[PDB]
Amino acid sequence: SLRSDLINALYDENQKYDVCGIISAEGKIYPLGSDTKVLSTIFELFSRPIINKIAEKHGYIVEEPKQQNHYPDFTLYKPSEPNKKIAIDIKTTYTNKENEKIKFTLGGYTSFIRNNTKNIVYPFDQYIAHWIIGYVYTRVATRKSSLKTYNINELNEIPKPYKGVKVFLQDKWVIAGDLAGSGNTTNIGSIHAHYKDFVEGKGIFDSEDEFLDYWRNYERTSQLRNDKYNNISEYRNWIYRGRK
Amino acid sequence: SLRSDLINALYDENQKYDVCGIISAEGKIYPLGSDTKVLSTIFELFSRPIINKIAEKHGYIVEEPKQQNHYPDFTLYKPSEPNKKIAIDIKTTYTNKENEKIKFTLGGYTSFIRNNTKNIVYPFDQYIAHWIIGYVYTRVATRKSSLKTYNINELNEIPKPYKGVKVFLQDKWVIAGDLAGSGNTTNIGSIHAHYKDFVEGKGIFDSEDEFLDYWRNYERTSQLRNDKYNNISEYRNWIYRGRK
DNA sequence: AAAGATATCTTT
DNA sequence: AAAGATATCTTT
Ligand SMILES: [Lu+3]
Ligand SMILES: [Lu+3]
Ligand code: NA
Ligand code: NA
Repeated sequence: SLRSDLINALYDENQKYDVCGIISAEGKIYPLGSDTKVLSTIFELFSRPIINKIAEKHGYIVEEPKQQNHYPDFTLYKPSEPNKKIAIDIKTTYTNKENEKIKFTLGGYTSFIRNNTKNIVYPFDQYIAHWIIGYVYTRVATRKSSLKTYNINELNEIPKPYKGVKVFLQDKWVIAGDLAGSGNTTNIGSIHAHYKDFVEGKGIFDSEDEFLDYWRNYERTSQLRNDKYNNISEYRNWIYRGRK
Repeated sequence: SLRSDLINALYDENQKYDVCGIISAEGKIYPLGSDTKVLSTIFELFSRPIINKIAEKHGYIVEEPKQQNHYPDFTLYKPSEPNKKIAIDIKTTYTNKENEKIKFTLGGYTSFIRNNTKNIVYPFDQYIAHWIIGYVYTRVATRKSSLKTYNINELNEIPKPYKGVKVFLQDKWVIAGDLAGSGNTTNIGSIHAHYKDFVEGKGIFDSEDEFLDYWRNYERTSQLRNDKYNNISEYRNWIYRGRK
């Protein structure tokens, strides 16, 4: 399938290639820093050609946002059924030591999740799937030889601010949790779990409908949630009481 | 000086070199996307070696943050004068067309400027200067050819999602304005002005003392500010009224 | 101008 | 777990 070919290609690329710098048109190479913003950007850029290649091998049109701050990173559709769009969005987190539990921020719960055309490239109801490409890496403190510049013949001497990168491809709803992933920026939180649990899809929601209803009716603060619901057990009880 | 040599080095490097991709150790190149996060990341990485080079020339130790989400990008100090630290922080914004007005988010006003040890590498009172390296670029729409990978012999063929990059170095207080640069994340706003106004230092504060006091007593929402002050004129009146 | 969007982290 | 930090943008 498109999905299985895509993760196979991302999984293979990550095994075979290690990003180590930014390069200029005249051949000068600048190393990577350890800032979380650095690595998320690097993995996103690493993923773009792979996503496109696989999409094209399956006959899908590939579109990135035209406007800044619109979800998703990639919209795929076949021109013969333009209202069965696939959203693919790339997310990154870290571990301090290899294979500890991780969590992702899975997008806002007050933008396109509640408003069909808000912060989204196409209307939300044109998408039939929402895929997360998730990267996890183990952090590595920078070295001072990371403050030098390099030429193409020194590529293997450049220190990398990361190790143990792993990648997965999963549906957003499947890995969604019941606790917000941020406060002032009102993000959906993923399960808090090991990498394997994301691969295997060991989530909490019964259905994508239940995921959407949970996060459409999640209140923004602890005080507000306390009289409605704060977790999935309380939500399922709120539902049995008749959404009171 | 450290300052004059740094700005000269930053101007010369940006004239000379155009970043066009990320490179793997195996030699494969992945192009740049247009996302705002991408360019900011690339300009920061481009700047690191230049900052370290000039700082070392002038006998300054260079330290980047050890923890994520600490200001500033670079802390410089002479080993003999560890209580005269210089903060150098890199900021980026865009224009749609060449030489439009720009504005910057100049950091939080509720973290280190109100709590000496909050979200900062060293205590705020150990810094005697806060320099912004500001980057400005004009956006260029991405090409479909930004979705393939390239080799080291194709560097000039890679499309770039920017043009017209300009850089300045200025004191934070000098370019600061009186209107927040963000809402929920409570950032100081720069002046809203043309590039040369940043180079020349055409700000609104009389002194760094006035800059600090203004942003240390700025309330977080319009409603709360309407009984206090919303702009520099209203702040000067608040001072006259007796800081009440 | 004001506020809440973009992604992810740390603090409490 | 809650909420406000990290940088910058768009919508109001
Ligand atoms: Lu993205
Ligand atoms: Lu920075
Ligand atoms: Na790799
Ligand atoms: Na350049």
